[PDB]
Amino acid sequence: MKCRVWSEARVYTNINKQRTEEYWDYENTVIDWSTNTKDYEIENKVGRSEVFQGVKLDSKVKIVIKMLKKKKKIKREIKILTDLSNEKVPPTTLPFQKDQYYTNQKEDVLKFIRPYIFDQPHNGHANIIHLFDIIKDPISKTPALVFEYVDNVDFRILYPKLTDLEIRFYMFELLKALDYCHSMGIMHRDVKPHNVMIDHKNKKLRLIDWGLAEFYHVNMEYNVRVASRFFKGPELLVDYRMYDYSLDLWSFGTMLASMIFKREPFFHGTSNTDQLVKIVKVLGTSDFEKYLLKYEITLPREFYDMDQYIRKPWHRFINDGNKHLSGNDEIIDLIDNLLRYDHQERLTAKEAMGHPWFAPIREQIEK
Ligand SMILES: Nc1nc2c(ncn2[C@@H]2O[C@H](COP(=O)(O)OP(=O)(O)NP(=O)(O)O)[C@@H](O)[C@H]2O)c(=O)[nH]1
Ligand SMILES: [Mg+2]
Repeated sequence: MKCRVWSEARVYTNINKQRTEEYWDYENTVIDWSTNTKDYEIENKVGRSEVFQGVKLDSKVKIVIKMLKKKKKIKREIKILTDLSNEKVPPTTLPFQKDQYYTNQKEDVLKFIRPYIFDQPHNGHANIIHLFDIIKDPISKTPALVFEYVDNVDFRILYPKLTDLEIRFYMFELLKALDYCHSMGIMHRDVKPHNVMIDHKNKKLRLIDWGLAEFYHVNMEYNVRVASRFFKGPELLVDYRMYDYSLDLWSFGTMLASMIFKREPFFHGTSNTDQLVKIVKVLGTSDFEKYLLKYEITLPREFYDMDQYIRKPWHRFINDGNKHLSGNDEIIDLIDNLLRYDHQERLTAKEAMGHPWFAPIREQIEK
């Protein structure tokens, strides 16, 4: 055990004690690869694995084919995708039970319970991309995953078009997706715009790319070489291995800050080490030191001691180009409560969905 001070998820702590090996033991599965002799026609490349849009030959429905180049990780991705899509009664559709939600009973962790929370059933399960098939090329034998197709527009093209209310709408959809996967005992670990497909005309959002996702097990020390540099939480950068779902809320917050302040990426590190320095230059060294002390973290071998930086208030990122998005107190408070060094302090997905910034979206739900 690397960690000196141990940490547990504030919410959804015991999902993978509630659920058994049949649910989370991906090592002990055997993949039934289906040779693609007649099922899927590959058309054009949509991104990059290498990812193609194709067609189901029977129904003529568009699908996505993700060509894989990592055997254990493939089994994990498949188990996660199937666990998420196959759950008959998603937990997030049932009536809210606060005592089954706030499951970590440290006194110091209960102070982070917010006075607001979204306490209603929701359809976040429907925002998880669906895996349709597991195939091999009939000639090359290369393995691939077949998915639901989304008519996406790249975030760099789409996001500048979105109004304040539209950003609120889609970020609420993303939180619903994260609340669902967390309720299922899964951390996405690579939340970023490239992994969020949006079909704007249909107001459709799907969280994709579950290849870094992992099952949350209490006091497990995880690999910190996950996420993507610009969205990596401080826990990854300082090698605090006993992290949880709250990693995804950091990534969410970074994505949100980028959208609201029109600064992409928001924390633009030139290296792994510099990524942390870029975060500290905003959140400040004082709270950084308090965080290292709380968990008794020693920085990884690449790091000199952190220099002293005074916190940069969020309002300093406001300009005439972004004030239509950043010029209210609610968004600043939301961002501030997501981008915290201490993962325990961050809003959970339900708490974030309850935040005042989402009031206009919540008011339109009931029909
Ligand atoms: N139009 C469209 N594009 C898609 C769809 N699914 C994936 N893509 C494109 O293909 C890219 C890569 O898919 P992804 O599953 O993230 O593959 P990955 O290799 O695991 N990427 P990462 O480096 O983030 O781990 C996406 O960023 C996206 O641009 C889709 O349903 N529709
Ligand atoms: Mg991706």
